[PDB]
Amino acid sequence: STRYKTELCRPFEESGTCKYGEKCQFAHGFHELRSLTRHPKYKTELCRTFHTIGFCPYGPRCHFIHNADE
RNA sequence: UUAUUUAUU
Ligand SMILES: [Zn+2]
Ligand SMILES: [Zn+2]
Repeated sequence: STRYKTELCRPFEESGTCKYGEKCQFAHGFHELRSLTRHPKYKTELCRTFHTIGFCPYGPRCHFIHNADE
């Protein structure tokens, strides 16, 4: 998968252990975080779901603008 | 509208 180790392994960051071990598809260290190939218009238009429901099921992985302030 | 994204041995 192109998403391999593109996101932190949350169970490893929370408890320091992971049942997937060296085969875990998520990052156990920031040294393993790779670069995501994203659409050239990534976050250039307002996310309809976040600007309508106040939330978005894609979370920080959404390809559209949620809040313009960090 | 670019209308999208892996919780996985
Ligand atoms: Zn893990
Ligand atoms: Zn969104």
